[PDB]
Amino acid sequence: SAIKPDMKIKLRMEGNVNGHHFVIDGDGTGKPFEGKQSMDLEVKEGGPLPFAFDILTTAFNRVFAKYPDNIQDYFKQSFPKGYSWERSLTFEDGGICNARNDITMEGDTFYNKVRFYGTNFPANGPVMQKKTLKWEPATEKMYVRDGVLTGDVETALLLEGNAHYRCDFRTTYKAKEKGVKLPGAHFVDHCIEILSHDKDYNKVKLYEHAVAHSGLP
Repeated sequence: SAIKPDMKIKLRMEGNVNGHHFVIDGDGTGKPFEGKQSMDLEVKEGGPLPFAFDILTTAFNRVFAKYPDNIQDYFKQSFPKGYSWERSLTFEDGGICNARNDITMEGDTFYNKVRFYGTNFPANGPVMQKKTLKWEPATEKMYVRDGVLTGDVETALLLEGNAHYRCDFRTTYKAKEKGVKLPGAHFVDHCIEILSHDKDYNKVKLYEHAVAHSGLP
């Protein structure tokens, strides 16, 4: 196994939300076999961000997922060469994001090249007015569509005032190695949490826990 029980994470995100440009660096560690990761994020350019930091957090690696023996782990079998993903986020008020990550490994470290583009957020909506509190825990549905591993999530951001803001995720995942076998359909339960932040979310500590399962107890 190329993947050790303790791995480091290095990340750079560039992107643009409603025309606002930004650059964010990440430094973290995780336990690929326990499904756990955490990381310190720092806004390097375009701070303070004029939108809700929460829209970005799922773009800051399904290698950090606890897979049982009875499900093919596409993510861990993709290393050392790595894999990339492409994701569409569709919000109920017409806000749309496209994100991608190209993930490589050098020794004990995953390197992440992240791009994030958002548009059509209404100026009076909760993203641009910074009204989000968190992502609700969710279940990703994994399946194969036209020979490509696909993950679907239907989930929501909790807002101030006991409201939810609905988002649909679709992610496609591709190994760089031709010949990594596709898994069968399955689920990934995940929970993402901001553990701490400073006044304008220029510095954020982010945590994710993910577990794969076949949908029974």
